[PDB]
Amino acid sequence: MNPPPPETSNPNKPKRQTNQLQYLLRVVLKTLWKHQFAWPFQQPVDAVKLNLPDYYKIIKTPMDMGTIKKRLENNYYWNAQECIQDFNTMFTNCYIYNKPGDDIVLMAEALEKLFLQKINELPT
Ligand SMILES: CC(=O)Nc1cc(Cn2ccnc2)c2cccc(O)c2n1
Repeated sequence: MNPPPPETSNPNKPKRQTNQLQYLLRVVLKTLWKHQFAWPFQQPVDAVKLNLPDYYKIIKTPMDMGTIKKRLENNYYWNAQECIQDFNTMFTNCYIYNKPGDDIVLMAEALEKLFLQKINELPT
């Protein structure tokens, strides 16, 4: 059984648009999205489809790039740091659920390096 995916809107949460959040959508996310190793991370983990019945028994803060993209499109975030924390939750989830050297981990590691390169300099 999959849990509900993370919210992409919340009327109790204030919205904001900043130059950095625009960049995180237009440049950072949409470039990572095209990476050859992006596809496992483009949607919430479907534990039923992927036969990972222990995934949500281990991962209690799920995050994926599909959710992040929708949050950026919704102006769900207050600032760029909030969005960056979601990326880091996504990468760390993969490292927590899996082991060093796993194919999926090698994929997340390559994406994390590209992500770090892209956020090294943000607009002002
Ligand atoms: C042990 C295990 O299956 N771990 C897996 C497998 C898949 C599905 N997958 C595998 C290769 N490409 C996509 C994952 C997909 C997304 C995030 C994960 O943490 C995953 N972890």
